[PDB]
Amino acid sequence: SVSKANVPKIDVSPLFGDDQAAKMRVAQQIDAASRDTGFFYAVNHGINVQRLSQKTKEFHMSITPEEKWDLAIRAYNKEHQDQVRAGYYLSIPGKKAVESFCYLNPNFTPDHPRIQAKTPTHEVNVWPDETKHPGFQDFAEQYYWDVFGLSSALLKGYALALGKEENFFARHFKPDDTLASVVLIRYPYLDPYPEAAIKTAADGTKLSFEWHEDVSLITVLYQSNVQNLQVETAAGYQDIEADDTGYLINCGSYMAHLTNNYYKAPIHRVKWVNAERQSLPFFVNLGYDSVIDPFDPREPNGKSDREPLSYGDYLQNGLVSLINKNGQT
Ligand SMILES: N[C@@H](CCCC(=O)N[C@@H](CS)C(=O)NCC(=O)O)C(=O)O
Ligand SMILES: [Fe+2]
Repeated sequence: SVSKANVPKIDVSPLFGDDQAAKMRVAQQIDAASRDTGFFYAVNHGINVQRLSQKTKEFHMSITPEEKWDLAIRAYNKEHQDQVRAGYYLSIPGKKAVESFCYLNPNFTPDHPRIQAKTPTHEVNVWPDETKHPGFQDFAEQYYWDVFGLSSALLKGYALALGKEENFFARHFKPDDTLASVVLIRYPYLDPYPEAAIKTAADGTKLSFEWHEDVSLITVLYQSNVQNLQVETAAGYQDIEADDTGYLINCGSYMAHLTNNYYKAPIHRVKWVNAERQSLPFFVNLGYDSVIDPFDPREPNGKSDREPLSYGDYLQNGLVSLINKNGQT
């Protein structure tokens, strides 16, 4: 009785090459998906996702409680005042099932100018001990650059789809400064599954995480093959089918702002499923000072009555609001 959502599979391959015509055909597909339910799967993206889930499972399953406190964000561990974003997000057995590990740009090192200035939302990543987790940091840092690569190609597709030159977004999405992050989220199988860890939607649907719009320009998501996501449409909440060979793509509210809502940030929520699974989002965030002037591809002159908003401001307020609305993850 819940209908299936329209989530097209788009071969994003041409976005890596120089066939400008082929790129326009991919852009049209992005345009259609963005104006409809606001989700699509990127296929032929070139990333080894099987290796990704394997390396990630090895980490989630071998990290100990000790290590988690030692890596924990400030919300779980008051000693770690600089860890607002990056580090470990603990489960609370009996109360909160989900747990995760977030890391930012590998280039945010101690000598980075934004780290030196202590600019909000910039942090140096924390990692487990190499001997307990051999290869993990290097795997994870490589993965950041692989998915960064996929996201630049996708940003060229969205730029072309909106009537712009292909670097419109991508020129603000740079290795030395992107606020992009990876979150390795573990959703556990639990028996018994704690009721306090299950939320209930107004329509009676059991959830693991409530309705929201994403805090990003776009979101580039790998998940396990366990159906869980629902997107709200004019026909109501519809199920997004799982596909663990592709990346699920959608826009965040930053894109909605820029396009004066021509590409909406789709409202979605995460159904409660009692299954051991992974949700591995890459939040495509720009630079702290990145400002794109808002426009409207539905108006003849392209003008919008929205004001410019720097990415850093959007991100910092956005992530705080998401915590307040939907709880500390
Ligand atoms: N710490 C991250 C941002 C994490 C944002 C977040 O909490 N996303 C929610 C909604 S997209 C989540 O993904 N909830 C669950 C789920 O399965 O999606 C980094 O600093 O940028
Ligand atoms: Fe989301």
